Amino acid sequence: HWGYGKHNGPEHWHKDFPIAKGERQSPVDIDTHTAKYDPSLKPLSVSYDQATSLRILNNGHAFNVEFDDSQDKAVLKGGPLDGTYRLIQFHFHWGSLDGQGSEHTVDKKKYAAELHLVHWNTKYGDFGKAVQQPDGLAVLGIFLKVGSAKPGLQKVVDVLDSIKTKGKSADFTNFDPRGLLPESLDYWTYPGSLTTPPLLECVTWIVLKEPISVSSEQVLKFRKLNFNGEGEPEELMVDNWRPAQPLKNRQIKASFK
Ligand SMILES: O=C(O)Sc1ccc(O)cc1O
Ligand SMILES: Oc1ccc(S)c(O)c1
Ligand SMILES: [Zn+2]
Repeated sequence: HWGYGKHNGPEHWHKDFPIAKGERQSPVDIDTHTAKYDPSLKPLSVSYDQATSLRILNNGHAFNVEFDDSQDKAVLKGGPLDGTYRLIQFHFHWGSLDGQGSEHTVDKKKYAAELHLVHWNTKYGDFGKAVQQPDGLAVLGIFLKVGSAKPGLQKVVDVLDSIKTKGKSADFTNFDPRGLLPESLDYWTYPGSLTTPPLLECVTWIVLKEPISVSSEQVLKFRKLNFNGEGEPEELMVDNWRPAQPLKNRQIKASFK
């Protein structure tokens, strides 16, 4: 099946997922000089005070932190969105080296990693229905650069030891995702897709302008995870990012001038 190596990586995905060559694929490079400032855009509203985290999982292509999404506890509203989007999970993409790892780029600049906070439009009742709709998902993308440590990230990095291989999970309660946000919520937004198979074109991307800083030791622990299951040859979980895709007939909009 699919992954990120030479024989099953992104340049091969289109044979099983033909939408990979679709018209609204992600990620993309954000050219900051051709993005359109849009005064019509509202500030984002992040209400994460009642988030209920459940579990952290190694799924063979990243680690996911999963939330209880049976009620409007942790929601995203405003910005370019219509309606209420519930948080269901977050994950990261990262590199083998600090000079690469993000999926979106900014004027061709790569960051060391990218955080994806995945939300689905409550109007469609569950996540499974939402991914079949052009306005079904809203994904907050946040860049990570290497510098000072991020206190709110350390609880995540401390548990990675326990989910090193594919299929492992651990209880992960009382984690507050507010500690992963930058100070400013200025953003770029464009319509796009999941960046992993099945690559569905159901995502409103909201990419924050301001990165968060993490220390080298924090992202080093990310790179110790494994793509393989226990009892298999070890393949380190690194470079789980898809390269930038042709923007084609879209305009990236900015919430700031
Ligand atoms: O995060 C996931 O992807 S796992 C999950 C599945 C369904 C659900 O309603 C809530 C979840 O957190
Ligand atoms: O549900 C999702 C899985 C992976 C990725 S990159 C998403 O953006 C959503
Ligand atoms: Zn992602």
